Amino acid sequence: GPSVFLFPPKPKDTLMISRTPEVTCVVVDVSHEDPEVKFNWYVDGVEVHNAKTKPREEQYNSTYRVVSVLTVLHQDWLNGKEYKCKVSNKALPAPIEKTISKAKGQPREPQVYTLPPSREEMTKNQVSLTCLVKGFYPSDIAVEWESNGQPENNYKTTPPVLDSDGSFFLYSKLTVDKSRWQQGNVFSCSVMHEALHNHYTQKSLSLS
Amino acid sequence: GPSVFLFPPKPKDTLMISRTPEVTCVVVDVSHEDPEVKFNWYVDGVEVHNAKTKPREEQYNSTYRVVSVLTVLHQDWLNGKEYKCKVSNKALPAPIEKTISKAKGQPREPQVYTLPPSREEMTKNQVSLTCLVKGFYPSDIAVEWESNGQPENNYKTTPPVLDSDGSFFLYSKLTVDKSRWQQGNVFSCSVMHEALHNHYTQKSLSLSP
Ligand SMILES: *[C@@H]1O[C@H](CO[C@@H]2O[C@@H](C)[C@@H](O)[C@@H](O)[C@@H]2O)[C@@H](O[C@@H]2O[C@H](CO)[C@@H](O[C@@H]3O[C@H](CO[C@H]4O[C@H](CO)[C@@H](O)[C@H](O)[C@@H]4O[C@@H]4O[C@H](CO)[C@@H](O)[C@H](O)[C@H]4NC(C)=O)[C@@H](O)[C@H](O[C@H]4O[C@H](CO)[C@@H](O)[C@H](O)[C@@H]4O[C@@H]4O[C@H](CO)[C@@H](O)[C@H](O)[C@H]4NC(C)=O)[C@@H]3O)[C@H](O)[C@H]2NC(C)=O)[C@H](O)[C@H]1NC(C)=O
Ligand SMILES: *[C@@H]1O[C@H](CO[C@@H]2O[C@@H](C)[C@@H](O)[C@@H](O)[C@@H]2O)[C@@H](O[C@@H]2O[C@H](CO)[C@@H](O[C@@H]3O[C@H](CO[C@H]4O[C@H](CO)[C@@H](O)[C@H](O)[C@@H]4O[C@@H]4O[C@H](CO)[C@@H](O)[C@H](O)[C@H]4NC(C)=O)[C@@H](O)[C@H](O[C@H]4O[C@H](CO)[C@@H](O)[C@H](O)[C@@H]4O[C@@H]4O[C@H](CO)[C@@H](O)[C@H](O)[C@H]4NC(C)=O)[C@@H]3O)[C@H](O)[C@H]2NC(C)=O)[C@H](O)[C@H]1NC(C)=O
Repeated sequence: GPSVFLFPPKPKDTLMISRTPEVTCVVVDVSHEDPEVKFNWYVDGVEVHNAKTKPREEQYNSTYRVVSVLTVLHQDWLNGKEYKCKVSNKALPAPIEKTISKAKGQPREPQVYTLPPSREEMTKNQVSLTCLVKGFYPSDIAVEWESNGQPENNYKTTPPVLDSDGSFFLYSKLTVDKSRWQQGNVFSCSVMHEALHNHYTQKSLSLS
Repeated sequence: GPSVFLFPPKPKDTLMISRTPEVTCVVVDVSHEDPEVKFNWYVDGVEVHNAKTKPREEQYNSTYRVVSVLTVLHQDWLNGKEYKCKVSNKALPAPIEKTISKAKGQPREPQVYTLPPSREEMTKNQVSLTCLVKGFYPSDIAVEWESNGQPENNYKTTPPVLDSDGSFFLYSKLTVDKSRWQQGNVFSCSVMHEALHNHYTQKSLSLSP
């Protein structure tokens, strides 16, 4: 029989009013003989009807892939509402259901410190700009880097890591060439989390 | 039938001459019909005989679970020598064999920087010391913090995360009382990795005015 997976919205989507968060429901390993699937979508247990269903698309292993997309309201997602995808296929007796929701737990505000490169690193032609984000709950978060209004490029972020006090931290690392840093250019770490004011904060860092 | 699980040594003990790395081979799901099982260790395809096998200890489901440990040579594990465990029970036609080895790939030596806590943070009870370890391959590594000889309690470490050049990096965060930091206590981040000189390096951090 098939398998079904249910993806949450992109954190930034739910956290920013201008964007548009969606819950996604994809079923894989569907037949060729009876390959027609029926979605049923439920919010806090009451069925809903605005879901957009894509028509099935075959993959290389010749199994189809069918996804349904549900727009959610920001406040509903952040207020804990359960979304439940219920998928029916006639190569299944009992239809299978999955439910997702926002990470449960009491929200805690992240502290955001920017840390300049180690003096020892100034021997290389790349330096590391560090953004420490700690003390946040739940784990759903978004961290970006930018400079003079524009998305900075060479960066990479660690997964959230459970801290000793039950909360979460992460580090994000931006690699820039030494010259830019030494010039005096200003870089900024932008964080997006439900426990921040406006769901958004920014901390800047430049050579002094 | 029965089952077999093969545990690598733990990085730090392959990496320290003075410590003792061991490959362990545990068999579970014994039969009570035939509870006798015998090992044969092959280092890179050659039978080995300095293996130790602790006796047969029965667990609550009524199965037995027995394990052989094999002390390995550091240089052998680190030189990519295959380690094969061949376990036989008359509750299974063909005997069962499993093999593991350290992860393959060109080693790359990490760089180790220590980052003092933000000034923004100095308005707190606890501050954060940061250890950046980047450029290392493969990912098997150990990071530890210490102060005046003894280890440190309050620290966590990120999983290695793949960087854009194919190497790995991570961060270790140590949280200490602002008061200890401000007295001028010195804190060390020590790293163990096979591409380091002597498998070990250390960077220290302490207050600067
Ligand atoms: C035929 O091929 C198709 C097509 O797949 C494609 O083709 C093949 C040949 C290869 O090239 C594939 O690499 C390629 O994807 C096969 O379809 C695939 O089937 C497998 C397994 O059936 C699925 O694996 C699952 O992957 C997802 C995570 O995948 C996301 O991220 C991937 C990044 O690598 C990306 O490739 C995926 O598309 C998907 O991306 C998301 O996309 C959505 C919508 O497009 C988007 O909103 C998001 O932005 C994006 N998200 C991310 C993060 O990128 C995941 O669902 C699965 O993980 C579960 O299962 C694992 C088994 O335990 C486990 O590791 C996980 O923890 C998790 O386990 C479950 O977790 C929770 C609790 O934590 C719980 O609900 C469950 O109980 C628990 N356990 C189980 C058993 O479920 C899994 O890793 C592929 O995603 C899928 N392909 C696509 C495109 O989705 C098909 O299988 C082949 N047919 C056969 C074999 O017959
Ligand atoms: C009856 O009971 C006994 C035990 O008795 C007790 O009584 C009953 C009532 C219950 O309460 C029991 O829970 C209880 O323990 C059962 O014995 C158990 O059997 C199961 C399955 O047969 C084993 O599960 C496997 O676990 C290991 C990983 O285990 C390590 O980590 C655990 C941490 O939670 C820990 O419990 C283990 O002891 C072990 O710890 C290691 O210890 C060594 C030496 O002591 C030490 O060096 C290490 O430091 C330490 N390591 C760690 C990490 O802590 C693992 O082998 C299995 O995972 C495989 O399978 C999963 C499914 O895919 C997958 O998630 C994994 O990735 C992995 O998958 C395999 O991986 C590779 C490829 O990546 C490859 O080899 C395989 O192809 C691949 N796939 C498969 C399918 O294997 C699995 O999770 C228990 O370990 C074992 N108990 C003990 C104590 O070992 C017995 O099963 C019961 N009988 C029944 C149910 O009939």
